Amino acid sequence: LNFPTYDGKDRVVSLSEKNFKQVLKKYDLLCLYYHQFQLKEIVLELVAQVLEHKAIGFVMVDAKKEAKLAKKLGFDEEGSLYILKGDRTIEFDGEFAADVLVEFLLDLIEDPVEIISSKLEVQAFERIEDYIKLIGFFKSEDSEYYKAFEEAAEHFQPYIKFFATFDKGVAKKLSLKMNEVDFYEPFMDEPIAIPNKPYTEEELVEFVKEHQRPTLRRLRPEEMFIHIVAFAEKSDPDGYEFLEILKQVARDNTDNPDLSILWIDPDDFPLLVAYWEKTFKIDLFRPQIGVVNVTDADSVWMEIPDDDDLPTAEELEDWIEDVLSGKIN
Amino acid sequence: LNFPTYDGKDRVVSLSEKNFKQVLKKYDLLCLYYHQFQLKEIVLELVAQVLEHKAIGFVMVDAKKEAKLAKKLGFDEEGSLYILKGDRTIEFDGEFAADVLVEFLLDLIEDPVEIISSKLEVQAFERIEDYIKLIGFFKSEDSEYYKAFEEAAEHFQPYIKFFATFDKGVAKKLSLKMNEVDFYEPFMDEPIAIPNKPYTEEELVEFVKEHQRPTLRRLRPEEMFIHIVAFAEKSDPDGYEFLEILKQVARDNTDNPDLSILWIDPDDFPLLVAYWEKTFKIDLFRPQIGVVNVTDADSVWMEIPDDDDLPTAEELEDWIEDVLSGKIN
Amino acid sequence: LNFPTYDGKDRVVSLSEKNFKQVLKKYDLLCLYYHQFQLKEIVLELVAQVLEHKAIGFVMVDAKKEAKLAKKLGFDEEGSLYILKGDRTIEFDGEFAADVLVEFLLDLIEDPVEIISSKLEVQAFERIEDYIKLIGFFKSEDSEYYKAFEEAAEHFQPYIKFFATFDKGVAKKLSLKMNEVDFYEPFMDEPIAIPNKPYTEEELVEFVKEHQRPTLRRLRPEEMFIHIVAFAEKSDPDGYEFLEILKQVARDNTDNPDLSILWIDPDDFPLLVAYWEKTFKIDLFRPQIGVVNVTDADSVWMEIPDDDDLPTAEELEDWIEDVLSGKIN
Amino acid sequence: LNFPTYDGKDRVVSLSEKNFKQVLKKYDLLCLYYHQFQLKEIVLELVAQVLEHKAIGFVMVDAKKEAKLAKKLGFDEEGSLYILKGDRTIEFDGEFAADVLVEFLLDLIEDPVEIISSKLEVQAFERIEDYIKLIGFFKSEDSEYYKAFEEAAEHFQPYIKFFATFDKGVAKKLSLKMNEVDFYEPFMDEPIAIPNKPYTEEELVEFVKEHQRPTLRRLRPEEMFIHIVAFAEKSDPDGYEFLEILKQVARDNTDNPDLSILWIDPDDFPLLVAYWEKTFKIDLFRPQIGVVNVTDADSVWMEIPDDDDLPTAEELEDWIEDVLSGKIN
Amino acid sequence: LNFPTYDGKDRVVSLSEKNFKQVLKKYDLLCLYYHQFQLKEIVLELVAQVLEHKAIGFVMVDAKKEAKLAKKLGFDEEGSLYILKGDRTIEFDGEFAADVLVEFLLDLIEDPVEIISSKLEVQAFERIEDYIKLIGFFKSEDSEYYKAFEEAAEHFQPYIKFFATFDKGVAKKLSLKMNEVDFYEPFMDEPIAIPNKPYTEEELVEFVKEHQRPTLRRLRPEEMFIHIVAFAEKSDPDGYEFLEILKQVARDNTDNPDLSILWIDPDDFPLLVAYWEKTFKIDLFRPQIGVVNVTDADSVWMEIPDDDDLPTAEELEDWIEDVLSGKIN
Amino acid sequence: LNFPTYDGKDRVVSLSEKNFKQVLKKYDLLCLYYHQFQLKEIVLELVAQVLEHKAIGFVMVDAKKEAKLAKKLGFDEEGSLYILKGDRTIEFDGEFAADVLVEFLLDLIEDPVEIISSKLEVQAFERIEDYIKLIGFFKSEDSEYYKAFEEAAEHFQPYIKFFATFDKGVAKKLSLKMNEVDFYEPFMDEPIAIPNKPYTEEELVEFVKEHQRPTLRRLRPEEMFIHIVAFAEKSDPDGYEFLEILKQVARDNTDNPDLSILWIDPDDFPLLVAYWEKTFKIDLFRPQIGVVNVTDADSVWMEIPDDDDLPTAEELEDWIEDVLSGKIN
Ligand SMILES: [Cl-]
Ligand SMILES: [Cl-]
Ligand SMILES: [Cl-]
Ligand SMILES: [Cl-]
Ligand SMILES: [Cl-]
Ligand SMILES: [Cl-]
Ligand SMILES: [Cl-]
Ligand SMILES: [Cl-]
Ligand SMILES: [Cl-]
Ligand SMILES: [Cl-]
Ligand SMILES: [Cl-]
Ligand SMILES: [Cl-]
Ligand SMILES: [Cl-]
Ligand SMILES: [Cl-]
Ligand SMILES: [Cl-]
Ligand SMILES: [Cl-]
Ligand SMILES: [Cl-]
Ligand SMILES: [Cl-]
Ligand SMILES: [Cl-]
Ligand SMILES: [Cl-]
Ligand SMILES: [Cl-]
Ligand SMILES: [Cl-]
Ligand SMILES: [Cl-]
Ligand SMILES: [Cl-]
Ligand SMILES: [Cl-]
Ligand SMILES: [Cl-]
Ligand SMILES: [Cl-]
Ligand SMILES: [Cl-]
Ligand SMILES: [Cl-]
Ligand SMILES: [Cl-]
Ligand SMILES: [Cl-]
Ligand SMILES: [Cl-]
Ligand SMILES: [Cl-]
Ligand SMILES: [Cl-]
Ligand SMILES: [Cl-]
Ligand SMILES: [Cl-]
Ligand SMILES: [Cl-]
Ligand SMILES: [Cl-]
Ligand SMILES: [Cl-]
Ligand SMILES: [Cl-]
Ligand SMILES: [Cl-]
Ligand SMILES: [Cl-]
Ligand SMILES: [Cl-]
Ligand SMILES: [Cl-]
Ligand SMILES: [Cl-]
Ligand SMILES: [Cl-]
Ligand SMILES: [Cl-]
Ligand SMILES: [Cl-]
Ligand SMILES: [Cl-]
Ligand SMILES: [Cl-]
Ligand SMILES: [Cl-]
Ligand SMILES: [Cl-]
Ligand SMILES: [Cl-]
Ligand SMILES: [Cl-]
Ligand SMILES: [Cl-]
Ligand SMILES: [Cl-]
Ligand SMILES: [Cl-]
Ligand SMILES: [Cl-]
Ligand SMILES: [Cl-]
Ligand SMILES: [Cl-]
Ligand SMILES: [Cl-]
Ligand SMILES: [Cl-]
Ligand SMILES: [Cl-]
Ligand SMILES: [Cl-]
Ligand SMILES: [Cl-]
Ligand SMILES: [Cl-]
Ligand SMILES: [Cl-]
Ligand SMILES: [Cl-]
Ligand SMILES: [Cl-]
Ligand SMILES: [Cl-]
Ligand SMILES: [Cl-]
Ligand SMILES: [Cl-]
Ligand SMILES: [Cl-]
Ligand SMILES: [Cl-]
Repeated sequence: LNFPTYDGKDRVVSLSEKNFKQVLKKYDLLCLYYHQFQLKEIVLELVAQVLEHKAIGFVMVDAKKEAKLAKKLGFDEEGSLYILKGDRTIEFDGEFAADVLVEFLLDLIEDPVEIISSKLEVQAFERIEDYIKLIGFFKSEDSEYYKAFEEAAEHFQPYIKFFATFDKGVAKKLSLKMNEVDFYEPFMDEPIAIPNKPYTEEELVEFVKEHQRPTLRRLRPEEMFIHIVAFAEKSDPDGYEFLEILKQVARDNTDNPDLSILWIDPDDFPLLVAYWEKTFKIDLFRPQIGVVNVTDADSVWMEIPDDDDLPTAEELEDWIEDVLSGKIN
Repeated sequence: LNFPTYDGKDRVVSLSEKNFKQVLKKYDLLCLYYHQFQLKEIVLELVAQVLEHKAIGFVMVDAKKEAKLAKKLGFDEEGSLYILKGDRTIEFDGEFAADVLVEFLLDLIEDPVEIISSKLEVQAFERIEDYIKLIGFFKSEDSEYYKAFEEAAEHFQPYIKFFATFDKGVAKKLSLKMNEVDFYEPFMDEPIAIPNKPYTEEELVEFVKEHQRPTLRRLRPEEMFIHIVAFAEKSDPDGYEFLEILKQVARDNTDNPDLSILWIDPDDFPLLVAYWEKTFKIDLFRPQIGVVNVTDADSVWMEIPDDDDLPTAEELEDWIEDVLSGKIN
Repeated sequence: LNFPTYDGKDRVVSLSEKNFKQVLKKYDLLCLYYHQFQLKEIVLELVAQVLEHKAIGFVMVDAKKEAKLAKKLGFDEEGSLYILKGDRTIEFDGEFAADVLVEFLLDLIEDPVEIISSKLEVQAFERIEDYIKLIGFFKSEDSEYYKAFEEAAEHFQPYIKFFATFDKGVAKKLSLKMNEVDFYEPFMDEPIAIPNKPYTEEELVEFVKEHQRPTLRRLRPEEMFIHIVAFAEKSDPDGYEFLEILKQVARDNTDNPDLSILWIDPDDFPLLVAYWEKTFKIDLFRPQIGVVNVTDADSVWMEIPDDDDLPTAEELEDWIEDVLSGKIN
Repeated sequence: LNFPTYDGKDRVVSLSEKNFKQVLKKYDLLCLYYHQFQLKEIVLELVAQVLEHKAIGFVMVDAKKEAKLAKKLGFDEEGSLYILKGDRTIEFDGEFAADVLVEFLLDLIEDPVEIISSKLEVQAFERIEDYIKLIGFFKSEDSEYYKAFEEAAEHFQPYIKFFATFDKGVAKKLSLKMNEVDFYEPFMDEPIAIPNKPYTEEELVEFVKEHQRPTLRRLRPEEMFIHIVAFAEKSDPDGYEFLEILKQVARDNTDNPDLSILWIDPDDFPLLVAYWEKTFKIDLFRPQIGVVNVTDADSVWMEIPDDDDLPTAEELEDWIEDVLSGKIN
Repeated sequence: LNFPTYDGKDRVVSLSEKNFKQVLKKYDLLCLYYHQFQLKEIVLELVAQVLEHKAIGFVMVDAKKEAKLAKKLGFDEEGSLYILKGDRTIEFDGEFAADVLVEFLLDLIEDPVEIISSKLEVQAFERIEDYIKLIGFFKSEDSEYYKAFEEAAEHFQPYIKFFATFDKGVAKKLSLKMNEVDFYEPFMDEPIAIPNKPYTEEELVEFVKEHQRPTLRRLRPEEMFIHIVAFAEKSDPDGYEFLEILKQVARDNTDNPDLSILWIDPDDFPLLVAYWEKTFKIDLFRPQIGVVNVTDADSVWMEIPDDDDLPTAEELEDWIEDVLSGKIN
Repeated sequence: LNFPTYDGKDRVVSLSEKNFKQVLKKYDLLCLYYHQFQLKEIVLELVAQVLEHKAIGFVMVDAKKEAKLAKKLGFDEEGSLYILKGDRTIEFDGEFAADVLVEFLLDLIEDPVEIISSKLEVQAFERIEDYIKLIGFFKSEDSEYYKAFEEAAEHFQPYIKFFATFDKGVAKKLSLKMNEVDFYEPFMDEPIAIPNKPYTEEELVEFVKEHQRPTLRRLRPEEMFIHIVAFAEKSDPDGYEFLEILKQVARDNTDNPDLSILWIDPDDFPLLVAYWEKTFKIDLFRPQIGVVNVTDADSVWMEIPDDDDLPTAEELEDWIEDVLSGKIN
């Protein structure tokens, strides 16, 4: 009923060789912790307790002990959590917290393609606009074209969402022809149809990698970790009004490939944004947009002194253009 | 740049008497931890480090030691975190996690009334529909009617959001007369104007307490902790389509006072929902709606076997009516 | 519109090493033909043409040439067709004919667990009685207990059909408790509940291997290749009446473990039964039951001279008992 | 013991004139192949080897050589197989495959009337519901009324099954009066008694030709080759549930003469259905129903996107009515 | 439209105990009158009528009756007006007149820190030179450094004006670094930066108390009540020219701590200056400067016989130096 | 030393006829009060006490008693205070308060022409810009042209300030020729030279009456009592910045005769502005500008919702133009 508390049972096992390959096929997902770190230990134990009847294994691989198995799997960063799913290895880069870890694993454990089989689900599909989506129409799950699409979906999981229908009426409402795949940029209503259908998996992966930096995109707690970053609380009328300005500049520079704004909602990342306030010396809980140096953590911020008089989209665009050309960094 | 890690400095001080009343006026907020609890200790230390230059004090009051001060402040639950703000005491009931705690404190530290002074902010105000809102039009901050509204806002902080304008043109767009206050239920576009303006604070608090259980409301990580609960992932086309059905039943029973649905998005509470799956023995990460016994944690769930054929709003309403009348518990 | 004819295009590729592991993950199924055999060549080419847009690869591995890859995969019988599905190897033992091969591959390519999500599907499930079935009730696809059941299903695919539901109402109609699995013998209405739920995969595989020889079972064109064999044309009133007698002896000796009758419908295997007529020197297109020596192909047949006076179930049972004890072989 | 393989002996003789009429009375059945066709050659040779001690002759008539004999017998389609039985000529239109050919010939070689002489056989007769049946009660084989019935049976062989009894007690259980004939439509329990008994052969043939297109009928591998076609796997709980819906619409429109649904089980025709998937661009291995143009191979399919929510019989009937009236083609 | 006249309604309530603490939090400001005084009664009633919809309470505490509450609040001078604001008590020492009282209360009721958020407001800030100002640059209202500054502002309210910005561009124009505070003496353009930023509240209060007696300062009707006093009508060319001489002597003795001139404009205090003319026996409505004994009200005045030949700044400075050394008193 | 309190002595005498004309020449000024009015009584008594050794008489003329003398002097409004100065009668229309009354009388009692005899006084003259000024250059006080100027000055006293010099060097710095008079509009640096010097008194009075409504003018407590009114606190950075915008619109429409803005500083009129807030239902203590109906007290106000983004002078001018043309009233 209330919140779970860790019961003391140690479920995070230590995985050796020979013991290795048995547990990879016992589970859907293998969670590997590569080696004062009682905080990460206890978060991992609580996630393992809460998910104990899911098809997820929790193991730890010591840097000095199972260096054999760590070399066998390619574990560079010590203190990092790696997820194995079949033949694939996923390094978790999100916040090492129980909520974020649970959400990440439950995203990874499901099939990479979500099937839409109802016309009433298409309206809901079209209104979900916060992430990159791909959707295709195939004859069935057995099709070689579905298989190529599913294999591409596995390559981007869980960061990019793939969808498919096998129904003519659903596909008609999505304006999809047979074996065609539409690509949806975030916060844009009109999809891009991938050229020269039907597609191999290499054709799908290459298209998605070209279009992986859209004009505006929303940070997620899973996928994270020169750089234009905008801060807007969607739950606040100020931040929401600013978000609508950012959406307007996104639809004006779909032609511009050198424009990629990362929108961070502070309500989605309250600890991270508060920590960044100490580094950037600015109030990031009111509307801001800046460019950050990846190395030196230097920053320059657009002047938004008055949240009752936010910049228009043209004023944002002019500041953006001065930054790419060279205003300051 | 990356995520904050706790540096070892102990900022959570132990607060005695005589030392007490000085620190209540040094800070905007006083965070009091009432007494194997290294998990809550380390979360509290990391929040204290991240917020160290905010006007927030972090203290701990031992149950056996400062039982004098604990009796002076009324600390019942040991292991609970209490927030002092001026004359007010707030027990934190959310998840004891760094993200949720930071967001709660930054919500509490700000002024309880958000001032809207721009017509472009009204459109954004009207689109924010996920929580109960109140908005009033007053002559200025000095008005006795604003003061009554601000004092009512302080009484419900941070669970219910209060807004005010001092501008005639903003108020005209909100259809607010002078000293009038509109009450917005979640997921309903049309506000309720509080009768017999101008209002005392007791008149505002009494109105809000009558209307505190609306037909549909969304759980928040701050405010939480017989009971109809619906589970819907808004980020998923299935969960979004179900959410739209729940919104439709909400607008059909605004007359019915015995109808209060609590919508929980599992993406907002991934640890809690996964833990509840073990208690309710049902997949709560796909659309579900049930009634839960507060004491015994018994539950009965509507049959939604096929997410490609969700119930219509009429079928939901009939199941709801059978539950209130007596179908099972 | 009419029947497909082979167009001349050679799609059955020759698979070498290094080229090997790429195509195993390009396809759902890999069809490997291990080396005057123009008949098997042309059947394989026509199946490859008809299924060319399914996720199925057709290759050939020469016994002398890719003896490296043939040793790598364990190909004993030359002239045999092996199906690779993930980590699994399936030797096709059925009739080398286009109909039987297509049906086998389309059975293998689908998910080994068929999900039942509708109460109207349970009635149809219960009426399907010609093969061994297993059905379980699990919380979701993510459950470790579903995963054990799915892994057991993969081990017996496509010879034994596995089913699952995630719905309480469906499970109630099947009389299934949570994580319980029911085992259905052919031509018996009442399932056997597998003891000591929840089950590991080794517990499921061991139960199924004990119960793999039921009292009566129907030969299939996929699964085939001391032995009591009964011949009955279900489409003929004579053969149907005899089939009903065989079903009656099956329900009388559920206790007897040394009783396993193989029913062959000649309309399902017209070429094979006609060929066996030349070996057994008896008309197998009218009701017959016999015991066949596996080595010497000797046989002894029950006297059924008059199909207007078929044996009763007691007369069949007495003949069966004389055969196990020792009447003749 | 295993499957037959063709031994090399050439039994398919070439038939000239003068040599012709001798072999027509040597055999029960004469199999005539009218002229890169090594596939049909080798299938015919294997059937001839397997059936070599049956009263069946296998000959080939070249289009250019014995054009005399081909004109004498009326051989239009080259590459077609014609069966001679007494005075009758049967063109085989099924799949040119060894299983289908063996089953066809063994159906044709037997007497066209199956005699039922046991009351226990009547129960089995009544449960066999998948094809059109006729059954009559006569005094004996010598009766002129049996002879008319037998001659009608020969005219429809092997596509329509004829049955007779000479026993009063059997006939009483079938509710047959002396010289009366009952006509059974597929999937309907209640027969139609042919009016104005006793019957001449022309009276029987004319009745059967009027009732040759029933409301629902199952395709057979023998008899095959505007058109409503339904696809349902009886071995699958989904396909079985759909089949039961099709049976329900059949019993609701026994009055409607313009309603004739052809049910194809894909497990009976796996190669043909897979080939049709490429022509109709739809998954025919899950429940579907469509109308197909005989000329252009155009098709329009009922929307069945969700096999957990199949159409009811009323929804099927409404779609059927829209198709006959004119929805699309 | 015209001037307000008192309507007769008695709003100045008498405040008892238990009734006390409720009204302190009902209002922003509590106006307490501590006990032939119909003049002060009627002024207080007119102010209470004019401000009746402001968050200001008007009460009276009788010296003999609520001597309990008067001892509880520390009311020494009878006939005095005390203002309560939160935890603070302010004795009004100005002229007991409706204009002065209204202006005082409206100064006290507002937030002690005025926020500057526009670059165009900085020019206006810099030109306002008649009073002591403090201005700081902080990250936000939530900052512990803003809180210390706000708490210091509350301690000096309304006599010393505090300002803050949260904007980098505004702060750059003010030459303010982060958490730095500048102190502006009256009639001097260049601020003093308070040393060793960031500041606690005790550090700010101690700095302001050292610098509370600047070289020249202008009397206000709020703040008033050995002593060098200068009289100059700024609205008169004579008085304005003299004021410019006084400003010039102020910039020449910023080093001299024993020099504090109080400038009184008679147009700001016409009743008080006219009354002082009877005590000092000199025309104070033309330029004068004198030193007044605080006890005995003795005075000695600089000889300014000819307002067409005012003293230069050097002549003023020499007279000032003779007075501090000892010329007369 | 402190503030004067009324001592009880009754100096406000009642003036009869025959007693009348003696006291008009005993005093410089005669203060006549024309008849529950204990407030005006006590203010008048305190002013009379404070000014008792000035050449000012304080009398009262009852409406019913000395109606003879009231008709002789032309006293319309009862409850009004009339000032006699020689042959002139001045009705006091200001706030009936001791400060305002003292300042008014001390303004009236002095000579209407202020003589400037020093070059250092000219700089101070030129910087005094808040009121209409006239300045002339004459040979001496004996000149007929000075006498005409002095007589015109007496006609406008004390509302319009007149100045004169008799010095060539002072006049050269003012750019004044002999007997020339310059007219200074408020807040404009450049004077208007009155045409066709030398002037009669009727020529001066007629010029001043044409130019008595300048583009911007500041309300005074003396002179007060369709109408554009602007509210700006000069002591506040917001109000000061707005005042500078109003000055800028004043210099852009010196051509426009139908533009006369009345600037009211609320710090100069705190009681009156607070009272007007109740009539105009707007916060007049922050920057506002409106047009007020003289009769109905209706008002329409420019939208200034955001004091961090005040209107520019062009936006003010456009709103002004819409008001004169007809936007609303
Ligand atoms: Cl895995
Ligand atoms: Cl956590
Ligand atoms: Cl899905
Ligand atoms: Cl689906
Ligand atoms: Cl599919
Ligand atoms: Cl499909
Ligand atoms: Cl692929
Ligand atoms: Cl995905
Ligand atoms: Cl298409
Ligand atoms: Cl960027
Ligand atoms: Cl970019
Ligand atoms: Cl902040
Ligand atoms: Cl704002
Ligand atoms: Cl506090
Ligand atoms: Cl945490
Ligand atoms: Cl605000
Ligand atoms: Cl605001
Ligand atoms: Cl305000
Ligand atoms: Cl306001
Ligand atoms: Cl209040
Ligand atoms: Cl709030
Ligand atoms: Cl109103
Ligand atoms: Cl509820
Ligand atoms: Cl409820
Ligand atoms: Cl689940
Ligand atoms: Cl779905
Ligand atoms: Cl594979
Ligand atoms: Cl074949
Ligand atoms: Cl399934
Ligand atoms: Cl399903
Ligand atoms: Cl599931
Ligand atoms: Cl589920
Ligand atoms: Cl497993
Ligand atoms: Cl299976
Ligand atoms: Cl259960
Ligand atoms: Cl056996
Ligand atoms: Cl056996
Ligand atoms: Cl028989
Ligand atoms: Cl023949
Ligand atoms: Cl074949
Ligand atoms: Cl027979
Ligand atoms: Cl018979
Ligand atoms: Cl007979
Ligand atoms: Cl007979
Ligand atoms: Cl006949
Ligand atoms: Cl027949
Ligand atoms: Cl009869
Ligand atoms: Cl048809
Ligand atoms: Cl039809
Ligand atoms: Cl398919
Ligand atoms: Cl207060
Ligand atoms: Cl007053
Ligand atoms: Cl402010
Ligand atoms: Cl501000
Ligand atoms: Cl702030
Ligand atoms: Cl800020
Ligand atoms: Cl502080
Ligand atoms: Cl202040
Ligand atoms: Cl700085
Ligand atoms: Cl002094
Ligand atoms: Cl001094
Ligand atoms: Cl006079
Ligand atoms: Cl007064
Ligand atoms: Cl003068
Ligand atoms: Cl002079
Ligand atoms: Cl003179
Ligand atoms: Cl002169
Ligand atoms: Cl004159
Ligand atoms: Cl004057
Ligand atoms: Cl001149
Ligand atoms: Cl005007
Ligand atoms: Cl005007
Ligand atoms: Cl106000
Ligand atoms: Cl401002």
